[PDB]
Amino acid sequence: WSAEDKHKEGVNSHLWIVNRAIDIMSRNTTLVKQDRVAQLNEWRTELENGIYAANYENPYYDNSTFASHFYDPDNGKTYIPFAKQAKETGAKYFKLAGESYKNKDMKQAFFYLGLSLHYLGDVNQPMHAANFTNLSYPQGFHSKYENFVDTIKDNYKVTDGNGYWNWKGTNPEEWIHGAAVVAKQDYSGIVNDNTKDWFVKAAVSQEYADKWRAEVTPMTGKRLMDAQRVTAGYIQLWFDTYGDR
Ligand SMILES: [Zn+2]
Ligand SMILES: [Zn+2]
Ligand SMILES: [Zn+2]
Repeated sequence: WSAEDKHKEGVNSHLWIVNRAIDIMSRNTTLVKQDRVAQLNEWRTELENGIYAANYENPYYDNSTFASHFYDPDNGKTYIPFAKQAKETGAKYFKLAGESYKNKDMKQAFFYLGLSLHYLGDVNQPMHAANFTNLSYPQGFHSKYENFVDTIKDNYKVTDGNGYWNWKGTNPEEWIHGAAVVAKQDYSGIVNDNTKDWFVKAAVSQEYADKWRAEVTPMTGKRLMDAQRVTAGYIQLWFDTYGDR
């Protein structure tokens, strides 16, 4: 997903997903210790820096190839042979974040958590779970899709306190993989002959621009809602793991 501005949700779907996940945690009054939400907000600057940095600097964006932002659950690979994938990478920062947290280095801890959350967010994007890049046919569709998502994301906010608590085991890798499995299933609802066809014809006919945009909205809403719930659960897992217990 997009991460155009470090501190603005308008053009940062990643930040939006995390903020909506935090809201889910705040709405939950039966399981979540609100002191956890207070900590996230206390180091929000470092958290947002991490969410943003993943798409703009090494080693996070893999020399501008973004290889680590992809993960196909069926073969466990990214789109470039032998490159690092989102599962091992997101898990790496989940653990680095916890170690810093236990050593009381809050700035380092939340920066790394932000990075981990970025990768978790990406596998919720069907294209990232199917190795469909901005160079895949139709080329350019990937970036335009993510650009469009920013214009409608606010219509799919989760308004209850039900995150996927303890969704998968205690291994962060399981959550990333699990999210990817669900995302890849919803792939066809976004990339198919119709949307491909219309996206191509959209170059000359605005009428077709509206057609593919409307076509991918339903599945997009479902993916964004799931991403919020899974992210809330992931954050809860992090605190339960490194919050001393
Ligand atoms: Zn992204
Ligand atoms: Zn993308
Ligand atoms: Zn990314």
